[PDB]
Amino acid sequence: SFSGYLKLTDNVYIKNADIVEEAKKVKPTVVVNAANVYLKHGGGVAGALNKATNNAMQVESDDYIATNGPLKVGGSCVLSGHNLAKHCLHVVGPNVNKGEDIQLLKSAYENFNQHEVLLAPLLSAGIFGADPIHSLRVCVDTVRTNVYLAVFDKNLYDKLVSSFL
Ligand SMILES: CNCc1cnn(-c2ccccc2)c1
Repeated sequence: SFSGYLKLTDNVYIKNADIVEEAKKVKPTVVVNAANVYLKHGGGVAGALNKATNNAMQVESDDYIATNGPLKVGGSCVLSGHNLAKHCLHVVGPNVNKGEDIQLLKSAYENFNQHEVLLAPLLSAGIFGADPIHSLRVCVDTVRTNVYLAVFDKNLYDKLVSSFL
């Protein structure tokens, strides 16, 4: 199972790790992708996860969008985890850089409650432009299922742990 995580709460764990490497090692039931509404996995966590699947994640995602249309900001869909996990839960956090409502971050994290255990990044962090300290706070106050957070950046990981209330 998951190893080397620091326990933050009864159900939230955190590790300084590359979520792609973490997923390839653990092969969790669910890996969360930091998706956009179009499932266009160009960069950040999404680009990295998609590149690890040899673009199979993007091919599957394009078929999903062709059939269903875009997701909502704050919404999600379950697709294959390919070589990374049994499933990938594509979750759309608000992208502050595109002027999206930060209040939708709680709705985005609520998607995690449909899965007993997940490997995930901090939603809306990184290239999505939100404050990762705020994202972790919303995560701990919203997710009730077991969430293993992978934080790529060591300096950000240290700041998140050291400032965690
Ligand atoms: C083998 N490394 C793949 C890779 C590239 N980028 N990231 C990454 C970036 C931001 C957030 C999480 C992960 C992982």
